[PDB]
Amino acid sequence: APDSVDYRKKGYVTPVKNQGQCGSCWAFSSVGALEGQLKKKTGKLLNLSPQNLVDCVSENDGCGGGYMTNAFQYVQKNRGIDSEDAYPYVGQEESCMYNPTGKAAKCRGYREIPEGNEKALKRAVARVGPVSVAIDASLTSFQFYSKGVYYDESCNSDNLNHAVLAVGYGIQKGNKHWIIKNSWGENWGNKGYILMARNKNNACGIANLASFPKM
Ligand SMILES: *[C@@](=O)([N][N]C(=O)[C]([C][C]([C])[C])[N]C(=O)O[C]C1=[C][C]=[C][C]=[C]1)C1=[C]SC([C]([C][C]([C])[C])[N]C(=O)O[C]C2=[C][C]=[C][C]=[C]2)=N1
Repeated sequence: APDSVDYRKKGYVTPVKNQGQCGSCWAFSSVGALEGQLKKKTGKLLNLSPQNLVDCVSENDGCGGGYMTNAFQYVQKNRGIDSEDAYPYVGQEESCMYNPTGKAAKCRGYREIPEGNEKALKRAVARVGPVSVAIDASLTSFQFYSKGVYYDESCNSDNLNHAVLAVGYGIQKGNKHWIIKNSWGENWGNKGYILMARNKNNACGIANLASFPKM
């Protein structure tokens, strides 16, 4: 696999979104994974509906947390997911209002990456596209990230509290990393992004819960 790849430069990633005061991290992370696959298979790049997921996946808790896999399976069974336009983001749980007329994509299941395996995670990013991952983002260092390849020895790999999206990987001054897309707005980190340490004993549980939709 390439020693470096940036899906943002491939046109696989939509603009940075902002979840606001709702624990919809999982939804945004799932939508991001679906978005990349939609781009790869059809060549079209549009914003999907995280709100569709927040309101409709009964296995997740909406603004109270959830898992990407549940969101993916929901999309398989539901046979689709609305476009951002047909189901805009409001940042609050409400009744499932899925509109079939607005369906912009669907998926046929998902695949999980071997837990703890970063090598497995890299190979997937290289040949599949962006991958939904869960990390520990509870540290003040993280919240205040701004430059360089992020790392903090206090980061717990067993405290997976924020689902994010892995849009690539590379190396910055002899420092391998993952190109991470966040949903805390464009004014957070580096344009809503963060470079996190790669191949450094699973920094923040980066490879503990990685998965991706299949189309
Ligand atoms: C995230 O939205 N919520 N966490 C989860 O969904 C977790 C982790 C991943 C997704 C697996 N899921 C989980 O635990 O599984 C099911 C479950 C749920 C509950 C209990 C047990 C099990 C998340 C991360 S950060 C965040 C906040 C919300 C908060 C109201 C403040 N959003 C936020 O900070 O956004 C705005 C913002 C913008 C700029 C700067 C700072 C903040 N929610």
